[PDB]
Amino acid sequence: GRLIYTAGGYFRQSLSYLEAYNPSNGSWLRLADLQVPRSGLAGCVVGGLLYAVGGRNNSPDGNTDSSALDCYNPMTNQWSPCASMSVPRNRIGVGVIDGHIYAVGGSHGCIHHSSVERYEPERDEWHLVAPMLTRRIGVGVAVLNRLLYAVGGFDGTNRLNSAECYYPERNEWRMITPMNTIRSGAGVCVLHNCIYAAGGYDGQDQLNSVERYDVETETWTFVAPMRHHRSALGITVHQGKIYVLGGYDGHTFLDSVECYDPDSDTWSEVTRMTSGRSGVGVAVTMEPC
Ligand SMILES: CN(Cc1cc([C@H](CC(=O)O)c2ccc3c(c2)nnn3C)ccc1Cl)S(C)(=O)=O
Ligand SMILES: [Cl-]
Repeated sequence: GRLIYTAGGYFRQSLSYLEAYNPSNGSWLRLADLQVPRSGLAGCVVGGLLYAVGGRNNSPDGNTDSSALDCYNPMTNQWSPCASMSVPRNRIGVGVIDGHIYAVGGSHGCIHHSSVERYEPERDEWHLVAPMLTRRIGVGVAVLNRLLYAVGGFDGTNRLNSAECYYPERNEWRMITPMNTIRSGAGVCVLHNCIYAAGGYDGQDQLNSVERYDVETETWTFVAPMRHHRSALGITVHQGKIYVLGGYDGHTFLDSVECYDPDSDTWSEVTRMTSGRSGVGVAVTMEPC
């Protein structure tokens, strides 16, 4: 559509913010709060509805992992509950294929999920599909050529450089070439024929490095690093440019929004979020009201 939507996130506690950024004019709008605060969620769009998926409410009244799927209609500026997932999934990744949402990995307490389930908007129903070969939380997910990729994350013991691909018509996961960098809570998206993995956490440092996987060559190649180190960033694509939003640099919960131009191989500062935050869900759709 036209706007980059950021939903939820974390600063001191989980957040309920929904705000939309307009690349055309640099403006931010605050829209209807989520019904429940959540960090570690993912955002996606299907048929002009924005979806907030999974996460956890980290609050002083207690911490609760979320199995929620909530539906935002930009036409009405209202959130409605949609069907809940089979399980809570904090630090989730999601991908859309053929109008269906795949919820991938994430955690529930000390449970690190390998499980994957698929939502059908037409039926408001989730169904489990084949689990990943690896347990992954903080998992990056992208879709390219109607195949679903799960990239990096944390399996309960180790942060991962591994990645795998789901073939829907085979209901089967297979490993792909591992990344050159261990990344948990990277931003993962697709641009042209490539899966990008930006930033993340390796268990010691937050990362500025960025690498991309070419499905034709099966190789990962580093591109220019981001201006900021960041883990638990939000990421999206708007008109052939990658945007990264917020995250944590080991010192600050960033308000920084950076954009990548693949033609010049450069990252630039674009705007600041209205306040610093990590673990947001991000997606692109039409302007509201
Ligand atoms: C920080 N957020 C939660 C979160 C954590 C991690 C990972 C998990 C892991 O590798 O164990 C993580 C853990 C600790 C980190 C880290 C990343 N970066 N710095 N530090 C100290 C990945 C994604 C998300 Cl969304 S949130 C609460 O904002 O949603
Ligand atoms: Cl968390």
